[PDB]
Amino acid sequence: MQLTPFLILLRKTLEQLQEKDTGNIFSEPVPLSEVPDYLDHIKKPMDFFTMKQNLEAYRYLNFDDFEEDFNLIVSNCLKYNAKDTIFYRAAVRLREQGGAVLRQARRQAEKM
Ligand SMILES: CC(=O)c1c(C)[nH]c(-c2csc(N3CCNCC3)n2)c1CCC(C)C
Repeated sequence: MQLTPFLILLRKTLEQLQEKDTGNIFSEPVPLSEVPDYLDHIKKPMDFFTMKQNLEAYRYLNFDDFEEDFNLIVSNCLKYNAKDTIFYRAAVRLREQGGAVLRQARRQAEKM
């Protein structure tokens, strides 16, 4: 397919995913200065600002590479935070609500 419509769709999809993060807790990198142990078990931090940078740097050329980074946002938060926290439940909610956004976008991408 053609590059420009695909990037437009990824931009729209990323905005829809960010809208599901109502607390904006995934909008910028986890502040490593305030979480010194974050990287002890988190191999690759991810957040929506970094995703936007990657999108605009042409790093996402298929849907699965975009979805992989979204899945890291979720999985990193589930891994670091205890189950009884707001952050763990926020990642569950984002997995569910964002999963629906992504399925719809992939169906748009497949019609291109
Ligand atoms: C660990 C985690 O999954 C996180 C996610 C998804 N977002 C953020 C976040 C955004 S801003 C911020 N601040 C600024 C105010 N002081 C506290 C740290 N933390 C975290 C770290 C939370 C930890 C400190 C309990």
